[PDB]
Amino acid sequence: SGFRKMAFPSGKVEGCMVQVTCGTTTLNGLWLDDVVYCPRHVICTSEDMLNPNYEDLLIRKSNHNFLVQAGNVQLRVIGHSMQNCVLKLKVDTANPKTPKYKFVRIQPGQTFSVLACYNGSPSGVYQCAMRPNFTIKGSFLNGSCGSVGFNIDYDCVSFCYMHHMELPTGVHAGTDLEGNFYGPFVDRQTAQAAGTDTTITVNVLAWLYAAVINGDRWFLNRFTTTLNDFNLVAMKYNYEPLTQDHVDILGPLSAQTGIAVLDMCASLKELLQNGMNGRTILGSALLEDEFTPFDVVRQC
Amino acid sequence: SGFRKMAFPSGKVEGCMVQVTCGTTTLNGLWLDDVVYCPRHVICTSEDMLNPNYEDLLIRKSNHNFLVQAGNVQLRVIGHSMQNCVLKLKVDTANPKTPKYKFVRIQPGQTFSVLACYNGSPSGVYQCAMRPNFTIKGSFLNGSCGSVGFNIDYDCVSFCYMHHMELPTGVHAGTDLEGNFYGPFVDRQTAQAAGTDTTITVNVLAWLYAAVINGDRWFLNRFTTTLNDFNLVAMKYNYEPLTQDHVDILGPLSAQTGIAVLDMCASLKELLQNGMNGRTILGSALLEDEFTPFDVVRQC
Ligand SMILES: Cc1cc(-n2c(CC(C)C)nc3cc(O)c(O)c(O)c3c2=O)ccc1F
Ligand SMILES: Cc1cc(-n2c(CC(C)C)nc3cc(O)c(O)c(O)c3c2=O)ccc1F
Repeated sequence: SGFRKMAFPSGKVEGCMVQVTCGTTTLNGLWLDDVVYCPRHVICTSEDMLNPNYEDLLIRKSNHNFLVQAGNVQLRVIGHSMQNCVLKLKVDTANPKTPKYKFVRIQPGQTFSVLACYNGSPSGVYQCAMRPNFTIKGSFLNGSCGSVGFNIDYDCVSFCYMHHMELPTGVHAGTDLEGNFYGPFVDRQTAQAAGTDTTITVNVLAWLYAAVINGDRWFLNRFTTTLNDFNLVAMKYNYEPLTQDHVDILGPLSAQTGIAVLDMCASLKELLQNGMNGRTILGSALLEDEFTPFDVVRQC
Repeated sequence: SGFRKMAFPSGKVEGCMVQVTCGTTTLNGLWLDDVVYCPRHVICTSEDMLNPNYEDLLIRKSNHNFLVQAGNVQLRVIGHSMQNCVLKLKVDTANPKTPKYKFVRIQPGQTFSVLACYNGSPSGVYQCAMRPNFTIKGSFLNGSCGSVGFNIDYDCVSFCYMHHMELPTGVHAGTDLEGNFYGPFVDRQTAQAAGTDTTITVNVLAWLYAAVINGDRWFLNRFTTTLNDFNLVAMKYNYEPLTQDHVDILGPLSAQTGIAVLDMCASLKELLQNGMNGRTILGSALLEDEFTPFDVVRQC
C-alpha cells in the first residue's frame, strides 16, 4: 500500500555522469561507450548567447579545449562534433560502466526520472512529467546542465532528456539525446517563454485508480458519462481531450478495480465541478497528473 | 528554481541489495562487508507469527537453510545470528561494492530515501519522513521487507531504516539497522496500529522558506507573533510545538530570505486559520511537512 512519486534506481546512470569544462564553464556530460554527450552551449561565453553561430564557435575549438573528468580520472578528448544542440566529445576510453541504453524521445504526458548533477557529481533523483507544452517542472540550479532524464526497462536505460536551461517561469527546457529540443525553445538568449499548459487527463484518471487501489473511495459515484460529455467538461477545465485509446490504456486498471473508465470519468467531472470539500486523495488536495497508467501499475 | 521531493542517488545502495530465501519466504537483504542483514521474520512461517519465540526458530536453523543471492551469484552463508529484530547472515565473500557506511538512528521529523526492492532487485527510490508516531508513509508491496532507508553525506551512506511490515492504515513500520523498531511495534501478529500523528512544524516552516526562495509570496504578511502565541495556535491545529532550537535551525533560511522566523510563523498561523482560498504553495494545496530545513538548503 501507499503511493509515492517514485524514480527509477539511478545507479546505472550515476556511472555515466562526468564533468565537462570548456573555458570558464563547467557542466555535466553523459559518458556512454567512448562518447561524452553534453549541451553545446558549453562552448559559449555569456556574451556569445545573443546570436551564437555554433558552427563558428566549434570550428574555433580543438580537442584540448575540452576538459573531461570522470570522477578523479581525466578523460582524453580525441574528437569533437555537433549533433543538433548537443556536443559529442569522443574520448580515448570506453566507459566500462556503460549500461545497455537507448535514446528515445518521449511524448508530452509521459514521465521519467531526472538525476540532478553538479560538476559531474549526482545530487538527487526525482520523477518528472513532460508537460503538454514541452516544459518540465524540474528542480535545477545553475550548473545542472547536462543532467539527463531517463526510464529503465528491465536492464536497459532509455535516455529521453538532457537539461539545457531554465525558462522565465522557473520551468525547464531541454533536448532528447540527439540534441533536438522538446518544444519551441532554442539555446540562445531570447524572451522565449513556456506556452500555455493543460492537465494530462489520462494521468489524472490513472491516479484516481491508484487511489481506489489504495482505499480512497469517497469520490466514486453511481454515474457514468459518455466520452463526448466528459470531453465537453474537460475542455472547460483546461484538460486534454480523452480519446478511446486512453480508455483502452486504462483497461487493466479498470478491470482491477471493477470501475469502468467512463464511471471514473463521471467522478472526475464531479471533482472538477465541486472541488474536494476539504478532503484529500492519496495525500493530495489537488488532482495529480504526473502519474501515467504505467507508473500506477508499476507501483501497485 | 523548482522544488521536488528529491531522493539521494541510490547507486551506492543498489550495489548492496541481495535476495535472502529461507523456507518458502524470499525477501531482501543488505550486504555490507561479509554480513547480510535482513528481517528476522524471514525464518518464520505464517503460522509462527502469533507468538513466535525467535530464539526457538533460529536454533532450529542452520547456515544451509539460508539461500543468499547477489544478482546471479549465490553467496555461501557461513554464520548466522540474531541482533534484536534483524538477522545477520555471515557470508564467505565481502561485498566489493561496500560503500563507506554508518548505522544511524533517525529522529521523528527527519527524512531519508527508500530504495524499494523485490527479490533483491531495486525497483524505485523515493523520499520519506519518519512521522512523529514512528511510522513512515511509504510505498511497499508484499515482498519489500529488507528494503532500507538511508541518507548520503559526501561519500558515506548512513543507513537508518529497514522495512519489516505494513500496518492496518497502510503506513509502514520498521527498525534501525541494529534491529530496534521505530516506535511501539513488534514483528509478531497483533492488532498493533499507528498511534495518532502530528504535523512537523519546523518542516512546514522550512518548506514555506523554500516557497519564498522560489517566488511564492502571497502568504507573507507584516505581522510577527511570539513563540508562545504561535505554539497556542500549533496545539489547536495538531502541530508539534516549535522550540527555540527549531528557530535557531531555521536561521540560515531566515537570513537568505530576509523573513524572520517569527514573521513566517505569523504566516503559518494565518494559513492554518484561513486555509489557502484556492491558491497553492509550490504546487501543493496542503502544507507540506516532509522537507527538513536541511532538505531545503540542499535543494535551494
Ligand atoms: C543566456 C543563456 C544562458 C544559458 N545557459 C548557459 C550558457 C552559458 C554561456 C551562460 N549555461 C548554463 C549552464 C548551466 O549549468 C545551467 O544550469 C544553465 O541553466 C545554463 C544556461 O541556462 C543558455 C541559454 C541562454 F540564452
Ligand atoms: C502476520 C505478520 C506478517 C509479517 N510479514 C512477514 C512474515 C511472514 C512469515 C508472513 N513477511 C513479510 C514479508 C514481506 O516481504 C513483506 O513486505 C511483509 O510486509 C511481510 C510481513 O509483513 C510480519 C509480521 C506479522 F505479524
